[PDB]
Amino acid sequence: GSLTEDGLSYKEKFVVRSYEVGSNKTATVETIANLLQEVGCNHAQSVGFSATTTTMRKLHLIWVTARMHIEIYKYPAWGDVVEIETWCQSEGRIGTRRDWILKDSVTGEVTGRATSKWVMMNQDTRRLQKVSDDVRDEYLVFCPQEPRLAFPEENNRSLKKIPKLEDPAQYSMIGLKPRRADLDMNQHVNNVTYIGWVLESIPQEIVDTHELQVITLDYRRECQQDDVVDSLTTTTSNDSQFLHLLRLSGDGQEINRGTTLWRKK
Amino acid sequence: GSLTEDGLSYKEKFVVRSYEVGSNKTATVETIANLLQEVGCNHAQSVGFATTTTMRKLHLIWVTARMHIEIYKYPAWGDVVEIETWCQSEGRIGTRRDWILKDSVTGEVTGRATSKWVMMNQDTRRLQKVSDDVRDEYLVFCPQEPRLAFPEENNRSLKKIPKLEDPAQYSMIGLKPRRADLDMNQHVNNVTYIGWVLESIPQEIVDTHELQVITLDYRRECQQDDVVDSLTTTTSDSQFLHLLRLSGDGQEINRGTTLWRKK
Ligand SMILES: Cc1cc(C(=O)Nc2cnn(C)c2)no1
Ligand SMILES: Cc1cc(C(=O)Nc2cnn(C)c2)no1
Ligand SMILES: Cc1cc(C(=O)Nc2cnn(C)c2)no1
Ligand SMILES: Cc1cc(C(=O)Nc2cnn(C)c2)no1
Repeated sequence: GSLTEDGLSYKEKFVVRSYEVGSNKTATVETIANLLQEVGCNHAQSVGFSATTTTMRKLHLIWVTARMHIEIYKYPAWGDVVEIETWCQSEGRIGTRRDWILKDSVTGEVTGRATSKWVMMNQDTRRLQKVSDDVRDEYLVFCPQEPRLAFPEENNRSLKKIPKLEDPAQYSMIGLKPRRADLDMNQHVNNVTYIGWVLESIPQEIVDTHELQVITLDYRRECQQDDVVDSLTTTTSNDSQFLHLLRLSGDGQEINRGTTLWRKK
Repeated sequence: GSLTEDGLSYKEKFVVRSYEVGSNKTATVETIANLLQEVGCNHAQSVGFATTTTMRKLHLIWVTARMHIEIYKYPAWGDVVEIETWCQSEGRIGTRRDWILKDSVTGEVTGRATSKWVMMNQDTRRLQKVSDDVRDEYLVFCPQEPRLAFPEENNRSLKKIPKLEDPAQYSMIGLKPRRADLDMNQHVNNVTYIGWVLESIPQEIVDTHELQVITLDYRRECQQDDVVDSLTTTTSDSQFLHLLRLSGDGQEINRGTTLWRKK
C-alpha cells in the first residue's frame, strides 16, 4: 500500500483468501469490513499516527466508532485482487469521518463504497467530547480541505436515522459471546465482530437466496470480553429490508442498532 | 506465491495485518493456522486441484486427522513471513502436509507445522484407505524421497494423546460457531477448533506465557447448529491436556495438548 501523489489519501491492493469467502466463493461482508480496517490502519501509520495524535495521547483521548455504512455492488471472488482507497475528513467539532472506495483491480470499476463516523472519547472515563482546535489542526494537514465524500447524494442512506426494534423480534440469535480471536491488540471487541453478530439473526434462507447490498450500523456502547449478546431482527419490507438490534443478554442494555438491505440473487 | 524450481513445493509471503495480532502485537496461533491453510490451498490450485479426478468420481474427500504446530517466534504486525509447504503420500494410511515458516528479512526458521489427512466418503462419512489410482495421481506433485518438517525420531508430532478425565481443571462452555467460522462449503473451519481449545486456557497463562507447541486430534465434525464445551487440565514450562466435546451428550469432537513457555 501507499499514500497517493498528493498525500491526502491511501491505496492498497488485497488478494481475496480461501478462508475469507462464503458459499458463493466471494468475500463476506466481514472480510470487506476487515480489509477496510486494515487499509485505515495502514493510512494512519503512513502519516505518523499509532489513530491517536500527539495531543490525544497527552490528554488520554481516543477515537471510537459511532456509525459504519457499507454498500457493496459486487463482492470480489476468491483469488481476485481488490483495490481500496481511503481518506479522512474533520467534521468540525462533531468528530471525524473515514471514507473508502473499493475497486476491481482488473477492470478499474467501483465495486463498493463505505463511510464511517468517529467521536472523541476519554479512554478512562468513557466520556464523549467535542474535537478541540489543537487536535483539529493536527488532523487537517493529512485530510483534503475541499469536501470529498464516498456518499455525496442529497438524501443518501448513510445519514438516515435508525429506529429501535420493538419486542417481540421476528428472528433472534441468543447468547453470542466473543472468543479471543474477536478481540483486538488492546483486548477490546473488534468492530467487525458486531457486524457478524447483527447478521447472525438473519435466517439462513435469506442468506442463501439474497446478497447483502447495504448495511448501516450504529455503535452505542462496547461489548466487554466477559459480556453475552442477543441479536434481534425484524423484516421491515424484489428487495428485503431488516431492522436490527444487539443488546446484552442480561439487562437488555443496547449496544448496537442497524438496518440491512438485501437483493435477490 | 509460486511453486519452487523443482515444482515439488510452494512458497508464499504474507504481511501480518492489524486485526491478525494479539496483545503482544504479534500474530495469534489462529492467524498462523489460517496462513497455513491459505498457502496449502494455493499449492493445491497451482498443481491442478484438494480432490483429485479419481476422488470426484468416487465422492471422496480429504479430512484432517491431526494438526501439529511449533512456533519459535510469532511475526510482528507489519512483518513479512514466508511459508513453504509440500505434501507426501503415507502409503494407504493417508497423506501428510508439512510447512516451514521463515522471517523474510533474516531467512531464519520461526516455525514449523505438520498435518495428517485421511480419505473419507463425503456422503456416508466413512473413512477408507488410499487406493492405488489416487496414490499415483498425488505422487507426481510430492517429493519421492522423504522430506519432513519434524524428522527427529520419537518427536512431539506423533505422540499419542490421552482423554481428559472429568472433572476438568478449567472449562469454557456453550461455544457456538457463527457464519464467519464456516468455510465456502458451510463446514466449520479447522482453525475455529484451535480457537475453541484455547478458550479454556486461563487469561493469566495467556498474559504471561507464549504458546510454543499445539497438537490437535480431530475425531468428528462440529455442525453449524452444534454447541461445544472446551475442557483443560494442567499436566505439568506449562503443559495442558485439552478436550472439545458436544455440550449435550458429551460426544468427543477433539483432543489435544499445548506447551507454553514463560515470557
Ligand atoms: C470496519 C472498520 C473500519 C475501521 C477503521 O477504519 N479503523 C481504523 C482507522 N484508523 N485506524 C488507526 C484504525 N475499523 O473498523
Ligand atoms: C457514541 C459511541 C459510543 C461507542 C462505543 O463505546 N462503542 C464502540 C465499539 N467499538 N468502538 C471503537 C466504539 N461508540 O459510539
Ligand atoms: C490449519 C490448516 C491447514 C489446512 C490445509 O492445509 N488445508 C488445505 C490443503 N489443501 N487444501 C486445498 C486445503 N487446513 O487447516
Ligand atoms: C479420522 C477423522 C475424522 C475427522 C473428522 O471428521 N473431523 C474433521 C474436522 N475437520 N475436518 C476437515 C475433519 N477427523 O479425523
